[PDB]
Amino acid sequence: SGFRKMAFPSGKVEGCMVQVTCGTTTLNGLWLDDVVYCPRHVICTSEDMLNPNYEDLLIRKSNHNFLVQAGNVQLRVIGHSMQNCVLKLKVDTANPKTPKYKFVRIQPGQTFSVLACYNGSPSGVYQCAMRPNFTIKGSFLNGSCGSVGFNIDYDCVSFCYMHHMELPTGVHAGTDLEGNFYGPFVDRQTAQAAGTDTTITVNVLAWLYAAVINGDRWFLNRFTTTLNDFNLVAMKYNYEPLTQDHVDILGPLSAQTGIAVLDMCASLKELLQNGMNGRTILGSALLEDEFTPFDVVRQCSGVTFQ
Amino acid sequence: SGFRKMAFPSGKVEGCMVQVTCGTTTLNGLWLDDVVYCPRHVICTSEDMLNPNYEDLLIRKSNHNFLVQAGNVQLRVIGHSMQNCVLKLKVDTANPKTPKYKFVRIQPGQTFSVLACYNGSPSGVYQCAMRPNFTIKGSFLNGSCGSVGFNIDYDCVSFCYMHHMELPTGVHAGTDLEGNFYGPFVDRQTAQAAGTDTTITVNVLAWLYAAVINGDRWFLNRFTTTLNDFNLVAMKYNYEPLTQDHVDILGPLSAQTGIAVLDMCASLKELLQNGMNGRTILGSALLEDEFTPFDVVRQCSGVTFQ
Repeated sequence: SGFRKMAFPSGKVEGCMVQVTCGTTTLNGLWLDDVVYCPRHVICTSEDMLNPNYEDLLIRKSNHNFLVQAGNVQLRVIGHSMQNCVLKLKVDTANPKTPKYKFVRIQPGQTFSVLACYNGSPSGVYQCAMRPNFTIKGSFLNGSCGSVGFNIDYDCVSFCYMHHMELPTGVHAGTDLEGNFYGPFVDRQTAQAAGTDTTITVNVLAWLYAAVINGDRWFLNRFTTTLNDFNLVAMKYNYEPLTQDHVDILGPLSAQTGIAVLDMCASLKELLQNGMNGRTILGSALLEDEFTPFDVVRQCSGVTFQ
Repeated sequence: SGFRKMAFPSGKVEGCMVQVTCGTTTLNGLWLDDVVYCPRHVICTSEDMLNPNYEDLLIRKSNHNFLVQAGNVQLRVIGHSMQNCVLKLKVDTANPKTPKYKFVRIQPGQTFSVLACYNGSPSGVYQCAMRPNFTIKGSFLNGSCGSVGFNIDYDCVSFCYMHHMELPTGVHAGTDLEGNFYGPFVDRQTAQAAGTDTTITVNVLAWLYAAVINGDRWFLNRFTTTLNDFNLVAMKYNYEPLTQDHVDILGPLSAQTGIAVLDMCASLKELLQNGMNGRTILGSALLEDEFTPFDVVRQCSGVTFQ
C-alpha cells in the first residue's frame, strides 16, 4: 500500500549526459550514438541573449570552438548542424552506453521524469507534468540547460524534453529533441507571456481512484451527474473539460473499484464547490493533477522495466 | 528557481539489484562484490510468517535451495549465513558493477531515496524521511521486500535501509544493512504498534528558508521568541522540540537570507497557532517536514555526484 510521486530509474539516462563548452558558457548535452544534442544558445554570451541572430552567430563558430567532455574524457567535434532550436554536434566516438531510445513529442497533461544536471553531472531526478500552457514547474539553477525529460517503456527510453529557458515569472520552458519549442516561446531573453494555466481534470480523477484503492473513501458522495453538467462546473474553477476519450481512458480504474466514472465526477464536483474543509486525501490538502491514469495503474500494479 | 522533492540518481544502485528465490517466495536482494543481502524471511512461507523459528528453518535449507538471478544470468550460491535479520548469501562471482559503497545507520528525521523493485527489476525512485517513530510512509507492493534506501556522497553510495514488512496499519518497517531493525519491530506477522509520530521541526524550518529563497515571504511575522517558549508551543501540536544543535545546523541558511533562526521560529509559532488560512507555501497547503537543512543547501546550490 501507499502512494508516492515516483520517478523512473535514471540509470540509462545518466550514461548519456555530457558537458558542452563553447567559449565561456557551459551547459549539458545528450550523447547518443555519435551525435551530441544541446540547446543552441550555448553559442551566446549574456549580451547576445537579448537579441540573438543564431545563423550569423553560428557562422562565426567552428568545430574546434566546441569542447565536449564526458567525466574526464574529451570528445572531438567532427561537424556541427543546427536543427531548429537544438545544435547537433557530430563527434568521432559512438557512445558505448547508448540505450534503445526514441524521440517523442508529448501532449500537455502527460508526465515524465527530469534528470537535473550541472556541468554534465547528474544532481537529482523528479517527476513532473507538462502544464496545459506548455510550461513546467521545475527546479533548475544556472547551468542546468540541456537537462532532459524522459519516460521508460520496458526496454526503450523515450526522450521528450530538453530544458532551455527560465521565464521571468520563474516557470520553465523547453523543446522536444527535434528542437521545436513546447508552447509559444522563443529562446531570447525577453518578456514572454504564458497562457492561463488550468488544472488537468482527468489526472485529478485518476488520483481519486488511487485514493479509493488505498482506503481514502470519505469523499464518495451521494450524487451523480452528467458530463455536460460536470463541465459547466469545471469551467468555473479553471479545470479543463472532460471528453469521452478521457472516460474511455479511466475504464480500467472504474472496473477495479466498482465506481463508475460519472459517479466519481459527482464527488469531484462537490469537492470543488465546497472544498475539502480541513481534511486530506492521500496526505494532501490540495487536489493533485500530476498523475496520469497510466501512472496510477503502473504504481498500483508494480510494472518494472529493463 | 523552483523547489521539488528530488531523489538521488539511481544508476549506481540499479546494477546491484538481483532476484532471490528460496522455494515459492521471491524477493529482491542486493549484490555487492561477492555477497547477496536479502531479508531472512525469504525462507518462510505465508504459514511460517505467523510464528517463525528462523534458526530451525534455516537449518532445513541448503545452499542449493537458493536461486539468485540477475536479469537472465544465474548466480550459484557458495555459502549462506544469517546476520541478525538479513541473510548473507555468498556467491561465486563478484559483481562487476559494484560501486564504492558504505553501510550506515541513519537517525530519525534524516532523508534518503528508495529504489522500489519487483522480481529484482527497478520500477521507480522516490525520496522519503525516516519518521521519529522509525517507520516510513512508502509505496510497496507484494514482492518489493529487499528494496533498499540510499544516499549518495559524491562518489560513494551509502546504503541505509532494506525494506522488510508492511504493518497492519499500512506503514512500512525495515532494517539497516547489518540486519538490525529500525524501531521496536520484529519480522513476524503479528500486530505491532508504532509510537506516536511527531513532525520534524528542524526540517520544517529548513523548508521555510527554502520558501524565502524562492520568494515566498508572506509568513515572515512581526514577532520574535525564545527557544524555551517556542518548544512549549511545539509540544502542544506534536512537533519535536528544538535543540541548540538544530540551531547550529541552520546557521548557513540564516546567513544566506538575513533571517535569524529564532525569528523564523516566531513565524512558525504563529503558523501553528493560527493555520495558513487557505494560502500556500511553495505550492503546499500543509507544512512539509521531509527536507533536511542539507537537502535545501544541496538543491539551492546544485551539488552534483559521480
